[PDB]
Amino acid sequence: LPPGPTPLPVIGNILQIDIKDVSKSLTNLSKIYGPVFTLYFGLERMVVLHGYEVVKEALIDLGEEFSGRGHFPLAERANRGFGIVFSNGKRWKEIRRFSLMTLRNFGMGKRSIEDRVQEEARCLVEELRKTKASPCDPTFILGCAPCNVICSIIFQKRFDYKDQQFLNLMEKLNENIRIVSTPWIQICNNFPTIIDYFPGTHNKLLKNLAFMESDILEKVKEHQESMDINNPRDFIDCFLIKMEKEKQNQQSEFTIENLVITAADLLGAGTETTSTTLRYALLLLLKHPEVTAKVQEEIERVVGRNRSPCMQDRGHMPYTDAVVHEVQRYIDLIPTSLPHAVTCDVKFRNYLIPKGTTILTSLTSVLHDNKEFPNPEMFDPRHFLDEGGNFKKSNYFMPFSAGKRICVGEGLARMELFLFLTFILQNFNLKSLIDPKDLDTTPVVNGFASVPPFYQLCFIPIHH
Ligand code: HEM
Ligand SMILES: Cc1cc(C(=O)c2c(C)oc3ccccc23)cc(C)c1O
Repeated sequence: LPPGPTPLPVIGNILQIDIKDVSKSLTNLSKIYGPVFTLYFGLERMVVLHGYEVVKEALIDLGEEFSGRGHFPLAERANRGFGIVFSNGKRWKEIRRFSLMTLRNFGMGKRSIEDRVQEEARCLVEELRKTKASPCDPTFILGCAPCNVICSIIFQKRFDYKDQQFLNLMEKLNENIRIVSTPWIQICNNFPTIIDYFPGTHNKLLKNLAFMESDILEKVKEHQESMDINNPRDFIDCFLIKMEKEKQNQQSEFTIENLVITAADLLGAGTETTSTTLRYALLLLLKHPEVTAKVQEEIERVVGRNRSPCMQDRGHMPYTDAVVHEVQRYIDLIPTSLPHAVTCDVKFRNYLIPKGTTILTSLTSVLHDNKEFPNPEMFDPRHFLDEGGNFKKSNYFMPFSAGKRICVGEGLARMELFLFLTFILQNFNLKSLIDPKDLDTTPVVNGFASVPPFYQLCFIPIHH
C-alpha cells in the first residue's frame, strides 16, 4: 500500500483536506508522499495519482485495470448499476459501446449530430439578439443550448426555450447538480451511515431522478409505438431497435430500464459540464479582448460573412482551436475527474493496490504542469501553439480524462464549444460592464467542479 497521512479513528484524513479546495489539498499532499499516496475518508480508502507520469501509467498503460468506476453510495442508490457513468463489468462495456457508436456523427439516422448543434447555435444566437445588447447573465441561455442539444440527440427533436417541460428538466437538473456537489453529499458517499440519519437531501435527489426518469420512460413509450426499424430518429429508436435484435438472449444488457437510466446519465453528463465551460469561455474572452479580436479575425478569414461556421473549419483555424483548449486546460472543470477503481490487484509501483480500491486521479496536476505548460496559472492560447502559429497537441490535455473511461461526449462537447463560441463571436462583440482589466476570472471550486464568478456582459451585434 502507498504511503500517506495516518487517519484518525472517525474523521479519517479529513483534517488533511481543505474542503474549500480539495484539488489544491491533494497537490500539497503530493509534495510529501509523492505522486502515489493513500487516504481515508469515512469507510472509503483511496489512492491518489498525482502527476502526469503515474496518471498515464495507470489510465493508459494499465487501462483495463483502472477501467473500474470508484465506489459511489449515491450513484448506486439512484441507478443501482444501470447506465454508463456508474456501471461496471459486462454491463458497462455493453452500454458504453452502443452509446459511443450511436453518438457518432452519423450513428443514428440520416441527420448528422452536427446538424443539431448547428441548429441550436442558430437559436442560441437568435436568443442573444433578444437581449437587445442590454447587460445580462449568460448563465441561463448558455445552459439551455447544451441541454437542448442532448434532448435532440435522445428525442426526435429539441424543445423551445419557453416550453415548460424544458424548464422543469433544466431546473431539476440544476437542483441535482447543486446537491451532489455539496460537501455534505461528499461526506455521505464516504460515510454511508450518516445518510440514514439524514436522508432528506438524498431523498430530494432520488425524487428528482424518479420524476425525470418517468417522463423519459413515457417518451420511450411514444417511440415504441411509432418506431421505424429502418429509419431511427434518435438514441431511443436505435436502442429500441438494438433490443429487437437481442430479443433472443435473456442476458441482453439492453432493457427499457437501462435506457431510461442511460438517457438520464447522458442528459446530466452533458449539460452542466458543457454549460459551465461555455460561460467560463466568454468570461475569459471579456478579460482578454486581444485574444477575442484575433479569433474573430480567423473566423473572418477562414469563414467570412456569407457562411456560418462548421466543424470542417476547425482544422483551418489553428488559433481558435488553441483558445478552446486553453480555456479547458485553464478552468480545470473537473480537478479530480470521476472516481476510478482497480478491477483487480495491481502492483503499480513498489506499492500494491488491492482489487476494488478507489483511485482518484488529479487531472489538475496534468493540465497545470508548470513544465508542459509554462505559467499554467495564466490563461494563454500559446500553450497549444507552436512557433509558426500552428496548433500543437499535448498528451497533457486530459479535461475529458483518459483511458478506457474517457468522456463519451468528448467529441460532442468539443463540437459544441467550437460551433457555439464561433457562432457568437461571428455575430457579436463582447463588451463587459466594468473594465476588462478589473473583473477576476478566478474560479470558485465547489470541490467536485470549478465554477466561474458571477458576471454580466453585453452582446453587441456586428453588422459590417
Ligand atoms: C466540456 C464538457 C465536458 C467535460 C469537461 C467532460 C469531462 C468528462 C470527464 C473528465 C469524465 C470522467 C472520465 C473518467 O471516469 O475517467 C467524463 C465522463 C463522461 N462524460 Fe463527459 N465531459 C463533458 C461533456 C460531456 C457531454 C456533452 C456528454 C454527453 C454526451 C458527456 C458524457 C459523459 C459520459 C457518458 C461519461 C461517463 C463515461 C464512462 O464512465 O464510461 N460528457 N466526462
Ligand atoms: C453527479 C454526476 C455527474 C456526471 C458527470 O458526467 C460530470 C462530470 C464527470 O463532471 C461534472 C461536472 C458538473 C456536472 C456534471 C459532471 C454524471 C452523472 C450521471 C452524475 O450523477
